Amino acid sequence: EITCQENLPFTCGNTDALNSSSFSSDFIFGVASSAYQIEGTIGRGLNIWDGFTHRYPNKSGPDHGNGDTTCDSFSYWQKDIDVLDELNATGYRFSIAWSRIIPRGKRSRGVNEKGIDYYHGLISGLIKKGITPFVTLFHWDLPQTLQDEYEGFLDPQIIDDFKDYADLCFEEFGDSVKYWLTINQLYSVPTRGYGSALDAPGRCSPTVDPSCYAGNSSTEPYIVAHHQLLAHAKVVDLYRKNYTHQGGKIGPTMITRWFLPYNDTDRHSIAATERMKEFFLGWFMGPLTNGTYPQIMIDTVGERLPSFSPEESNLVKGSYDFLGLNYYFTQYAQPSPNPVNSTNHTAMMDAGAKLTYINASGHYIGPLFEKDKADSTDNIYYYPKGIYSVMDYFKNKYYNPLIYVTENGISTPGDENRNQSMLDYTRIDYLCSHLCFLNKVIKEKDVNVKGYLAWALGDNYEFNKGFTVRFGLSYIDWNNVTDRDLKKSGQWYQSFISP
Ligand SMILES: *[C@@H]1O[C@H](CO)[C@@H](O[C@@H]2O[C@H](CO)[C@@H](O[C@@H]3O[C@H](CO[C@H]4O[C@H](CO)[C@@H](O)[C@H](O)[C@@H]4O)[C@@H](O)[C@H](O[C@H]4O[C@H](CO)[C@@H](O)[C@H](O)[C@@H]4O)[C@@H]3O[C@@H]3OC[C@@H](O)[C@H](O)[C@H]3O)[C@H](O)[C@H]2NC(C)=O)[C@H](O[C@@H]2O[C@@H](C)[C@@H](O)[C@@H](O)[C@@H]2O)[C@H]1NC(C)=O
Ligand SMILES: *[C@@H]1O[C@H](CO)[C@@H](O[C@@H]2O[C@H](CO)[C@@H](O[C@@H]3O[C@H](CO)[C@@H](O)[C@H](O)[C@@H]3O[C@@H]3OC[C@@H](O)[C@H](O)[C@H]3O)[C@H](O)[C@H]2NC(C)=O)[C@H](O[C@@H]2O[C@@H](C)[C@@H](O)[C@@H](O)[C@@H]2O)[C@H]1NC(C)=O
Ligand SMILES: *[C@@H]1O[C@H](CO)[C@@H](O[C@@H]2O[C@H](CO)[C@@H](O)[C@H](O)[C@H]2NC(C)=O)[C@H](O)[C@H]1NC(C)=O
Ligand SMILES: *[C@@H]1O[C@H](CO)[C@@H](O[C@@H]2O[C@H](CO)[C@@H](O)[C@H](O)[C@H]2NC(C)=O)[C@H](O)[C@H]1NC(C)=O
Ligand SMILES: O=S(=O)(O)O/N=C(/Cc1ccccc1)S[C@@H]1C[C@H](CO)[C@@H](O)[C@H](O)[C@H]1O
Ligand SMILES: CC(=O)N[C@@H]1[C@@H](O)[C@H](O)[C@@H](CO)O[C@H]1O
Ligand SMILES: *[C@@H]1O[C@H](CO)[C@@H](O)[C@H](O)[C@H]1NC(C)=O
Ligand SMILES: *[C@@H]1O[C@H](CO)[C@@H](O)[C@H](O)[C@H]1NC(C)=O
Ligand SMILES: *[C@@H]1O[C@H](CO)[C@@H](O)[C@H](O)[C@H]1NC(C)=O
Ligand SMILES: *[C@@H]1O[C@H](CO)[C@@H](O)[C@H](O)[C@H]1NC(C)=O
Ligand SMILES: *[C@@H]1O[C@H](CO)[C@@H](O)[C@H](O)[C@H]1NC(C)=O
Ligand SMILES: [Zn+2]
Repeated sequence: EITCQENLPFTCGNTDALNSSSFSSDFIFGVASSAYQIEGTIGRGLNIWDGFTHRYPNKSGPDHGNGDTTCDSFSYWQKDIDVLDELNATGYRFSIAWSRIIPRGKRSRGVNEKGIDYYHGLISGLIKKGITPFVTLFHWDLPQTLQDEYEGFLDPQIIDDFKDYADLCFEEFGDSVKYWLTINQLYSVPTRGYGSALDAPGRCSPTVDPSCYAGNSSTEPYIVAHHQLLAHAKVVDLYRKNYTHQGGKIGPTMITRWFLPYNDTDRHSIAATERMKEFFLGWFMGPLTNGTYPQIMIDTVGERLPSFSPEESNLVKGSYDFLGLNYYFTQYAQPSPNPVNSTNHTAMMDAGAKLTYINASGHYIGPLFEKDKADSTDNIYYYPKGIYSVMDYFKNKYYNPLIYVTENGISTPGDENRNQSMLDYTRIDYLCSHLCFLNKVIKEKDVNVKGYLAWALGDNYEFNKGFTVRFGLSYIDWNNVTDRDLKKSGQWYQSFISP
């Protein structure tokens, strides 16, 4: 019988108690990263994250930091492989920058051979060290030209352009890459990029944020989500029909969260909690497992929710060999009004729920995850059991899928000096507490999880936060980004992997 801790202090950092041997022999352990966050603009075209961070510096981060140079993995990709080698990692998730291999967006306009070579070298180097690549085709960095031509994912033209880009990737790298991720965190771009405008492209309704250049927070998130599903499905169909000879697997990446009732004895809070599961997870998992959106969304969103044609529904349903599940935290849910007529209405309000990290009785869900200096009441707290609950939910609600945890990590303040940043015991606690519960859910619920990739191989540009927070298991000096030194967490993970 496995027992896991939910509150501080944690003792899972002791590799004698918890290590890789606790998992199945073939279980993959590694770290993850994304192109915009680690490469730099050198050698590639411009994408919407370059556009967004430059047009709206205040939105790029409190420090106005962006991905211009960041950790310079373009030049130091070998250093990334060295970190993985040091960790004895068996997996590494990275993304291909669409702007690096097809700077002009549309494949017919030509490809960047040097960009293709960049990834060939990285992939070859990973395989030579016994590291299995998990490659994300689209980690939000859409070529700026496509956003300017037809507003990217807001238009159906994105489907064919994304398909042509994915085809190039399968053609060029598919002989070595056997695990593909289509779109990173399906829920994110529609809501943050077209709803709240916290992320690129930065579209929203005029009254939601006057800085948005255009948009409609009430309708656009649904249009974008719909196109993401169609684009994703078209790519999976292409992969399974034209690249089955490569013997690989492909799937979408879902940002997952668990939800608990703000008040567990209040039917309204309980209902809000179930609505959240449908609006947050079901929005994409419904189409992916059934070819239709959840009924609660159909009823609530009405005319603003696009419909799938029979052909599209068939294309989207079952469009995955596995699911890349990102998990960070859990929230309490309570009812909230949905003012559809208000000029400031957003798609996110449709769930009819308010989210918090503190319940009705004043209980904080778990240890501190992220401290918000602007407002103490806006701090994020984590919940280790959430990963158990999410995995259990996916197995029982979504037809026992093959799962790879594609992201799981925690940040530490950017204000900390080198020594403080290196002594990241809070990261060891976060990672081990989640790994404990992951091992527990695999054994108790028989969830088909076959890999775990911790977020951020090293410190990089963090979307919306610039360099004010660090997520890496390896430290990076911004005055000399060459080195990738394992922090205490990286050293612990090394021991966890090879006890
Ligand atoms: C997994 O996918 C399944 C489909 O492959 C889902 O089942 C479908 O669920 C649909 C509801 O979402 C359901 O469609 C409704 O059918 C009503 C009856 O239509 C028949 O009878 C009519 C007699 O007058 C006739 O005119 C029709 O031609 C049909 O013969 C219909 O009245 C409904 O329309 C109203 O409600 C919808 C909102 O749901 C409005 O959009 C619409 O304007 C109207 O107000 C509705 O029809 C749909 O209307 C919209 C239109 O775009 C669609 O084409 C049209 O179908 C449908 O019958 C079933 N299909 C099957 C095979 O059962 C399943 O949903 C779950 O299970 C169903 C039974 C139901 O309980 C849902 O609430 C559940 O979510 C999906 N499962 C999951 C997990 O999501
Ligand atoms: C988690 O949710 C539950 C269920 O909603 C909360 O319990 C409910 O708390 C209500 C008070 O906010 C209770 O209603 C009140 O009852 C007294 C006594 O009769 C009455 O004088 C009040 O006017 C009020 O009555 C309601 O008024 C509005 C009407 O629409 C409604 O029909 C009336 O009932 C309610 O009885 C109670 N439900 C039950 C079954 O216990 C719960 O609130 C916490 O516990 C209750 C018992 C009370 O001590 C609250 O002060 C306390 O916050 C809530 N838990 C938390 C931590 O918020
Ligand atoms: C976002 O787009 C929606 C849909 O075009 C707008 O909602 C429409 O608003 C008009 C004017 O009040 C109504 O006549 C329609 O019935 C609404 N459509 C539906 C079914 O919601 C909404 O106003 C737009 N929001 C902004 C701020 O531009
Ligand atoms: C807020 O969360 C706390 C912690 O989960 C809940 O307290 C637990 O409630 C159960 C059921 O009554 C008790 O058996 C446990 O002993 C409590 N644990 C603790 C640490 O107190 C509390 O019920 C939640 N509040 C609401 C309204 O949902
Ligand atoms: O559900 S969302 O659409 O908000 O996306 N969820 C994310 C999870 C999350 C939210 C807030 C803080 C930390 C993590 S978005 C989150 C943004 C992080 C900062 O750039 C980034 O490091 C991480 O890879 C990414 O998943
Ligand atoms: C208050 C503040 O400092 N933030 C402003 C914001 O109000 C403004 O809409 C935006 C224009 O792009 O520029 C930001 O710097
Ligand atoms: C790994 O953890 C297990 C408990 O799950 C323990 O029995 C074993 O001794 C540990 N391995 C090492 C080498 O410490
Ligand atoms: C790396 O892991 C393999 C497989 O568990 C093990 O045999 C090997 O000794 C490890 N190498 C190091 C130096 O940790
Ligand atoms: C597979 O490739 C062929 C040759 O380019 C193409 O004709 C066919 O449409 C492709 N199948 C798809 C789009 O899945
Ligand atoms: C506009 O939206 C904001 C954010 O949800 C909300 O706080 C405010 O009350 C709304 N104003 C109106 C029109 O009620
Ligand atoms: C930058 O760091 C590298 C690796 O530690 C080192 O070799 C080089 O001398 C440093 N350059 C500077 C800033 O002096
Ligand atoms: Zn710049």
